[PDB]
Amino acid sequence: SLLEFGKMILEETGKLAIPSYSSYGCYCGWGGKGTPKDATDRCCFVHDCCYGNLPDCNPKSDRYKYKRVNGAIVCEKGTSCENRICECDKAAAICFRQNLNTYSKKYMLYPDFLCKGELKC
Ligand SMILES: CC1(C)Cc2c(-c3ccccc3)c(-c3ccc(Cl)cc3)c(CC(=O)O)n2C1
Repeated sequence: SLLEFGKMILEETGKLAIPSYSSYGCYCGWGGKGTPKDATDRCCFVHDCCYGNLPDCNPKSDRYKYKRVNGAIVCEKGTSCENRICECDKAAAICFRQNLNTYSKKYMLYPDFLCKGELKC
């Protein structure tokens, strides 16, 4: 759920999910349209697609367990949905960390009309 995801992001990047990643670019936030603005926005695009492969699950509210094994994120065994949700989030946290160097404040609170184009999962 958003509770585990936010904790994961904070630990990984040092940034608070809200408002660092909740209204960033075209995909980090509600829905998404157009072409991702940068690497960080691409992370959210892929994350959005990852959740999209889980029709019957509820990523926003289903809680999973995870632990750190010397920095590494390890998803604990739970329900099938919980395991898959955790893997989606873990990937996003790592992706955000790998692209922290290009994170740009000009993409915070990005205007909707500037999101134009198409990109399929
Ligand atoms: C789909 C959203 C646009 C709606 C939403 C909430 C949200 C919260 C409450 C009620 C409605 C929506 C939170 C969110 C919430 C709380 C924390 Cl601690 C972190 C992130 C996040 C960031 C994320 O995890 O992707 N989002 C993205």
